[PDB]
Amino acid sequence: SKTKIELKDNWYHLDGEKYFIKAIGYEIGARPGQAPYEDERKDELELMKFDLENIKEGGYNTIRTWSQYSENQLKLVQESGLKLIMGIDIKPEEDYGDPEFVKDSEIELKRVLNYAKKYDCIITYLVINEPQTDHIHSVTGKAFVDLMNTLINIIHKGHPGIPVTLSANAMISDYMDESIFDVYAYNCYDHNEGQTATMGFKDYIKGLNELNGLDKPFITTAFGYSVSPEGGNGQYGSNTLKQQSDGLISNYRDLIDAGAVGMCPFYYADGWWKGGEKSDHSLNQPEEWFGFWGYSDLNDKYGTPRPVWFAMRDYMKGLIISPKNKSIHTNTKIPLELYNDKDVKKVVVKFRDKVIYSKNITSEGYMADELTIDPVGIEDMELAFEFYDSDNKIIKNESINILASKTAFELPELTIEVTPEKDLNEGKIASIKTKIETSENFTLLDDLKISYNTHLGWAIGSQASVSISDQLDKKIITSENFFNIPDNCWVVNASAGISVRYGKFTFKIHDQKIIYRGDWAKEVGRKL
Ligand SMILES: OC[C@H]1O[C@@H](O[C@@H]2[C@@H](O)[C@H](O[C@@H]3[C@@H](O)[C@H](O)O[C@H](CO)[C@H]3O)O[C@H](CO)[C@H]2O)[C@H](O)[C@@H](O)[C@@H]1O
Ligand SMILES: OC[C@H]1O[C@@H](O)[C@H](O)[C@@H](O)[C@@H]1O
Repeated sequence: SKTKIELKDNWYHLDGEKYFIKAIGYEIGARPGQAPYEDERKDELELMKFDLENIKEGGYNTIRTWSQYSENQLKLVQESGLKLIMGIDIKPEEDYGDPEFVKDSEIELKRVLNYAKKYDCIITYLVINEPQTDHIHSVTGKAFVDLMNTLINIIHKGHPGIPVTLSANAMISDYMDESIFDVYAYNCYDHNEGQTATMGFKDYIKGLNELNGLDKPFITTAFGYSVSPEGGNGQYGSNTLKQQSDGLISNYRDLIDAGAVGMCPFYYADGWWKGGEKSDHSLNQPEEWFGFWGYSDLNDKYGTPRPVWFAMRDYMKGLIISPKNKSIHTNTKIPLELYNDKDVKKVVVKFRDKVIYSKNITSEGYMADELTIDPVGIEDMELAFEFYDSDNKIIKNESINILASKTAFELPELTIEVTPEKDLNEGKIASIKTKIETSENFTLLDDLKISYNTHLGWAIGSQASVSISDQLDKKIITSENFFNIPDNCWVVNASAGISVRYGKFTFKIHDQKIIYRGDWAKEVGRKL
C-alpha cells in the first residue's frame, strides 16, 4: 500500500496530490569531533530522533542526505513522517570507467535498494554529488554518462517508481545534460559573481531550466550562506547571522521564481569536519558554518538554532509558486499557485491597499486559482500577499512584484555574440560583443557586467564592469570585451547582463553562451 509518485506538469505528485518538497539538507554523524566519511559507521539513532523532531518543528516535510542510510536509520525516518531524498556515496573523484569502481558501486547500490525499497518515505534518489568539470573531461563524458545510466537503471528496477537525479552545482555543471535523469536538479548559490552577477540568481537558474526544456520537475538540492567568523570571498563565508537569514529567504523566493517545485536549503547544522579538522571549529573555513544550527563547543552534541531557522519556519507556512516575483504579464488573468501548510485558513492579495483576491482555505497543500488585475499601460505592481490563521491573524506577508499590461509590449533586450562562437580550439583569445536595444521608460542601472567563466574547478574566471554612461541616450548600446582562453578550458559559460528599472520593478537583461573546446562533451553536454 505504498505511495504512488507521478511526475507531470513539472510537479511531483504523491497519491494524486501536487506536493511541494519542503526539504532541508541533513547530515547525521557530523557532530563536533565526528567525520561521517572517516569514522567507524554508527547509526546514531538517539541524535537522529532529536534532529528529526527538530526538523518537523522547523516546518520541513522532507530531509535530503548525501550518504545512504542503514535500514535502522531509514525505519526511523519512515516512522517520523518526513520524506527522504537519499544520496548515494558514489565518490566523485574516482574513475567512473574503472570496472572495479563500477562493480563496487553497483554491489553497494543493490545492497541499499534491497531493504530501502520497503520504505516509501523515499521520494528521490541522488546518484552522485558534485562531479567536477575537469575530472569528467579527464575520465571522459562517456564514462560518466555510462555510469549514471547503470545506476539509474539499477534504481528503476530495484526500487520502482522512485525518481532519480543528481547533486550538481549550477555554477560548474550548467553545461551538463540532465535529460537521462527523472528530475532536473542543481545546487544553487547566489554570490553575485560570474553567472549570478550577469543574469541574477533567478534568471540564471531559470535559464538552465529553459535549456533543460521545461519537461520535468526541477528541484534545488542545496542553497544558503555560511556565517564563518572570516575566510571565503565576497558572500562565500563571513556572513552575519542576519545576512544568513535574509539570504536564505531571498534564495527561496528566487528559486521558486526559477520553476523549482522542491527545495533543499543547505542545511541543518554545522559540520566541523568539513574544513579539515573535526575537533576544531576553524574561524576561517566557510564550510564549517553553513548550519541553521550551531554547536557551542566540542562537547555540545545538540546545538541551538540561529535566526535563519525561525525565518525559514515562518516563510514556509505559505508558499507562493505563481505569480512569480519579477514576472512579466500581458493578460488581465494571472495564474495563482499556492502551497499552504495546515495553519493557513485565508489568503488575501492586495494592490495599493485594495483587496483584489480573498479566499478561505479549507484544505492544506496545493491550490490553483486566478488573479484579476487591471494594469494601465505598462504598470509595475507590488502584489501584497497576506496569510491568516484560524483566528484571522496574519502569520505571513510576502510581496510579488510584477510588470503588467493588457497588451504585448517591448522590453529592452541584451544579446551577445561570442568568439570563438562554437569551438574554443579555433583561437587562444576570446571576445564578447554585447548589444543592448534600449527602450525609453526603462532605465539601465549601473554597470554592464561581463563573465567568461572558464570552469577551472571552482574559479569564476574573468569578469568586467563596463560603464555605459557615455552611451545612455543611444537606441543601440554596444561593448566589446576580450578574454584569454586557458588551454585547459574545456567549456565556458560566456554571459553579460545589466540591471533595468521600470517604476519600482528592477530586473536584469542578459544573454548566455555555453561553448565547448572540442567534441569532448558529445555525450555529457546538453543537447538542445
Ligand atoms: O556522499 C557524497 C559525497 O559527500 C561529500 O561530502 C559532502 C559535501 O560534498 C557536501 O558539500 C556541500 C555541497 O553539496 C553544497 O552544494 O554546498 C555546500 C556549501 O558549499 C557544500 O558543503 O556537504 C555534505 C554535507 O556535509 C557532505 O556530506 C564527500 O566529500 C564525498 O567523498 C562523498 O562522495
Ligand atoms: O572555494 C570553493 C567553494 O566555492 C563556492 O562558490 C562553492 O559554492 C563551494 O562549494 C566551493 O567549495
